[PDB]
Amino acid sequence: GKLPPGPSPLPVLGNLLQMDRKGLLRSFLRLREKYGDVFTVYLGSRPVVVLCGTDAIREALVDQAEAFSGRGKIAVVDPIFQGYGVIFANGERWRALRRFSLATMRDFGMGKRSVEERIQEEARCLVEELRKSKGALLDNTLLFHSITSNIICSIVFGKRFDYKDPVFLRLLDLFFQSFSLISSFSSQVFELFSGFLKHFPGTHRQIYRNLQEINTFIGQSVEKHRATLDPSNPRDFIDVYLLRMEKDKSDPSSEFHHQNLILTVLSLFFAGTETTSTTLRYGFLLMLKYPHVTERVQKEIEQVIGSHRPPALDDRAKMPYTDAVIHEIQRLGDLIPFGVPHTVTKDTQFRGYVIPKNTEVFPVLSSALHDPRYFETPNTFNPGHFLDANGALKRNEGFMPFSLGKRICLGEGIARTELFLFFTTILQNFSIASPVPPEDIDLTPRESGVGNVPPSYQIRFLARH
Ligand code: HEM
Repeated sequence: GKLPPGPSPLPVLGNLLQMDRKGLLRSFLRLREKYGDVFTVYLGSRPVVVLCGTDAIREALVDQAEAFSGRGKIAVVDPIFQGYGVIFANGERWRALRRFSLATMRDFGMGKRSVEERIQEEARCLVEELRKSKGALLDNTLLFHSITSNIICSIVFGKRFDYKDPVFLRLLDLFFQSFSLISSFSSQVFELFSGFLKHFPGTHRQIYRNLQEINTFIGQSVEKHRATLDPSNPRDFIDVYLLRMEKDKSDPSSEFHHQNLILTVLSLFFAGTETTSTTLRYGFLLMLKYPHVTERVQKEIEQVIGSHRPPALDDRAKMPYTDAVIHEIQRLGDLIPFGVPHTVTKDTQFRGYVIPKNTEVFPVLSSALHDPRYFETPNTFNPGHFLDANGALKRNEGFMPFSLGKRICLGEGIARTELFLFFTTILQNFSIASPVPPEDIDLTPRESGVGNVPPSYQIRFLARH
């Protein structure tokens, strides 16, 4: 068969030279109009299939769920192919270890009420920090990365850190050092400091010192966990990992398992922090721009929850307006616009084309979240996109911010619970304000017109009743 159509490739560098300063997404818009909703682009010598709009993406990821279930391969864009290989973590074992972690993640005890509990507790701690600010203008970027990372910490180590715990501050600094703590100005900051960062003396020394401290912490925590381990009551991720190790007959002193544990915990930290944090940050920017929406949410909190008690996950079912607002925030927020790449597990036939085994495939989630076939005003913030005439929450096929099919976001439940409880506990306790009138606030994704980054903004949290 033939691959889906697309712009003609240059031998060996494919379509890398033919991209626009306009931006990747707008360019994907152009190719789709020119070639349709399934097209092929060449990253160097390697073809990549691009899936646009709700229907094509669901046809692949749901209708042919297994065929499209392959995990992405980022080796693809890796320049060093004058050797090929990949230096893929010390042999067959590390393949073993990564699936050990995946299993542990997939086999790690939901304890939904215990996760809910952890998030309520974090939400309380956040409210006390916000009250202290006494309505001062602030940048909420660091706080929102703090609360989301602290949930991961509580699920991994069994308890949250204090916000100014030295080890917690090193974790947050590592986020900064790895770019998982960026703002609107960050890129001009990096640019200003480029000679420092890239020429001399770089940041590897500072990153090293952070990782050593984090590594020490984790090792000590592992020991303290092992010393009190109870198979009938796994407390957290470390316990579940230890339990699987015990079962595997694994050396308690393995360096491989120790390394593997830390890399898995870093993965969890990174996955669990940035997208959720940025969603909250964007949500409050939208709440500033639409004060009547925010008022309606506060009205619903009052009706269903009241003051007097903290929001609980069970309240969401009774708060369709608030739930719609959060859906809409995620929709317009569009945190992972190109999706996470998949590969097909075998030769795949798709709308009459053939996609060779192990070809990279991007389900462009932005093109579903903005699909006019499913949302009447894709580029306008409107909670009504998720509400019917009776005011009840409406299911929308186009709503796939966590992807779909076999490998939907493993954190989708924790993420949605954080969004619901953080948004409602904050708004129950505070009103918000900024120095910019709503009609003047600009929500366009800053950073070169593309890519990401919500505009950085100032906000006041004004304590209620
Ligand atoms: C608003 C927040 C979040 C968004 C929009 C987001 C979205 C995504 C998306 C689009 C994927 C790719 C699924 C695919 O391969 O098709 C995914 C992967 C995943 N997410 Fe999230 N996510 C968020 C929150 C979280 C959180 C809180 C965690 C918690 C640790 C997390 C963990 C992961 C995991 C482990 C994967 C890999 C799943 C698989 O390959 O097996 N995510 N997520």
